[PDB]
Amino acid sequence: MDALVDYAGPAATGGPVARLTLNSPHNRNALSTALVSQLHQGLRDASSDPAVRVVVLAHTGGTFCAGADSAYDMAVERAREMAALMRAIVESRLPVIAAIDGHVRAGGFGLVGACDIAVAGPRSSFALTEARIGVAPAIISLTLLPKLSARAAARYYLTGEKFDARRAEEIGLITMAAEDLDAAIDQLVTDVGRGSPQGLAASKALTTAAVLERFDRDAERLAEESARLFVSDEAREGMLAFLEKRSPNWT
Amino acid sequence: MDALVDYAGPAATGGPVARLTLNSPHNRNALSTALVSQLHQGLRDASSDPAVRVVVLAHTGGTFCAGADSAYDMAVERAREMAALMRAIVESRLPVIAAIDGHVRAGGFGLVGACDIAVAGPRSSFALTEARIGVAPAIISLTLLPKLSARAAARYYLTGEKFDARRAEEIGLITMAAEDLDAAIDQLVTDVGRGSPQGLAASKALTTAAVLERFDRDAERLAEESARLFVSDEAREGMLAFLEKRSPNWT
Amino acid sequence: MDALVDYAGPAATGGPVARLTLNSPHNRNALSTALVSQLHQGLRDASSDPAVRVVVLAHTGGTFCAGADSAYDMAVERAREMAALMRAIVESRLPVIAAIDGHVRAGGFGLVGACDIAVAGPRSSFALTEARIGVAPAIISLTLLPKLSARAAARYYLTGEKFDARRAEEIGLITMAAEDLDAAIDQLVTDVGRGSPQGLAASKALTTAAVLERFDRDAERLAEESARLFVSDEAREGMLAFLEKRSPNWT
Repeated sequence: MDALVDYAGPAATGGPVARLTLNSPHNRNALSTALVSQLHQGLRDASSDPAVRVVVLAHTGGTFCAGADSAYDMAVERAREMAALMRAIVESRLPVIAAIDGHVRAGGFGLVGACDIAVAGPRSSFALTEARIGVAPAIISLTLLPKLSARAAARYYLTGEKFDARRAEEIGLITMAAEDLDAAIDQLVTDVGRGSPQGLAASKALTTAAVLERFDRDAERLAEESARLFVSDEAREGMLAFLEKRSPNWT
Repeated sequence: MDALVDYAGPAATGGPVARLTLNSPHNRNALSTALVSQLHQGLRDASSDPAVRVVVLAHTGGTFCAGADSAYDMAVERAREMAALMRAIVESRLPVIAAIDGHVRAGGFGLVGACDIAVAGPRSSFALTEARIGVAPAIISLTLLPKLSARAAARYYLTGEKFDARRAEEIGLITMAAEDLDAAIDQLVTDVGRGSPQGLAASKALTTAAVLERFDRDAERLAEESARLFVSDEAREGMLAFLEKRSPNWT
Repeated sequence: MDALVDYAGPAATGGPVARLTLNSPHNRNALSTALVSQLHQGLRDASSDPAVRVVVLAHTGGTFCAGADSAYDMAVERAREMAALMRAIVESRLPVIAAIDGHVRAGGFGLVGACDIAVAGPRSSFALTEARIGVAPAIISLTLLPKLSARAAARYYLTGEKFDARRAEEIGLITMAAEDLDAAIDQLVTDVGRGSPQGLAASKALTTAAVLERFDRDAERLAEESARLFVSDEAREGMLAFLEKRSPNWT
């Protein structure tokens, strides 16, 4: 297996499928510049092969993805880079299926939201704790707000509560909870692979049109907001309190 | 009972209700030119009678509706005709309730989506197999995408899986699953009939405004897409493989 | 406790929370001019105090709120006043949580819809009987249509059926049903209060942007519709039939 993203095509998978595996154990599969570039190239390699009709986005280790790896300039570019990665997944001719069995935090939510189908197993957990450190889930709203129920987005954005796979299915964050992740993915890949390349591309595009319109309207405004919050006084205190394990001064 | 659509008014139903029954057994209640014209006239006859406050859309046989009955010109007009029928149901002063106890495929989904309320019994089944024959659910998206959960539309458009009445209720395709269809319809008709003609028309229009805006933006573009897919190379192979019972060449 | 709205701040609540209690027992907590003015002032007093990070909207008695307390001019202004109260809740820097254990009717639905989070206990009931008296749920659509499932809005607007807390959670009208209301509110207030003032305000605004756009487009048109229906012939007969306990003449 390669690092930081491994590619396995039809000759290794035994089907009309490419598997892209996140494999960066040193930082719990964080969204570094190198990992992001390697995901763009992997998606391109899959689309270029006429034998591929579907992609699986998988991971090694106990965490699926825990988020990001003057200060204003670096923060605004990090946000734009997250939007461009999500947009590449949404624009693809190929259906993309997430295979989750581990923790999901921060920017990781944006990957889960961008996939067409998502399945999670019994080790999985989810929490939106942005407000507790002085910020907000701005950029990831591009794929979360079209898919979560209204009442669930408002609850979990404001409470920061941790929840499981069953709750994630109920609210629209994932497609299905499964005790046997491998068996569920194998069945979904079999059924999607029955579709023609033209039929799958056109059927996907019907479901993504409204999502791409939201990116056109809101991506730049949300990137600027993300950066303003990152360099603020309350964000500095929030992160400092976390690293020292004390409570923040507003409490 | 008349063919291809039967009309029963208040003097036969014993209430402030008209029943329109699909009755074309030779082709499993397919959407022929004649059946479509007779549904338009039935909806007009119901609205014209001041004693009618609600319509039930019912069927004979084991199938509710299984879809459609140079080649480009015929295909584009078939798609526009489907949009106009759905739009007539959505624009009516009258609440329209579907009574389903049988199979639903292709264009049949568009009728179910257009109704204000829908109930399905224990013989019912649903499957979106468009991609498996080289096409997409384009025109029917006008009423499916405003009502299905986001995760469910993406799953079932891409997998082609068959599902039951209970699953259809969970995802927003129908209002309720019922073991006794006749008892559930009788109760719903009693409760809707308590409303005044003006109150029911204004209450319905609040819920249909966003749907009619989508028709204004997207109906023509979707009709042109439907026709392009119908006359394509992959669509020809898809239908030929089905009729011979062999697998299509992309597998 | 004060009438018609009581205010309790951090020194009385023992936390970073203000409680606003509806306390107008003579008319079952109806939306009078005085009660509405006192709610605006209470929301302002909470936002002005830097120690407050969340608001609870509570009630005395067995009813949460049962709705409204020449004729055209009075009706159009009543509708605009309802929209402005809902908009004040939606625009606030503070998360607002409803605590319901009683009946909800008419304009009361608009308060429940405007809150960010809503919890209801075992005495609660809900019914949209507008069509039965010749009118429609026009103004309250501003907060109900963004949060209810499509199939549920269409069903309950047209049937007038009564339903409970469990059903209200299923359809998106509330966040959660609870047997012990006080215990559930205490836990939610604890978790929200962990967030910073800036983080909570920015996280809320992401979820309210689409709602405020709907107010901009539709509030005035909906206020004019409300007033036209109020002074109509069918509305006069509907209310007269109710007060005499007879059936209306359209049945």
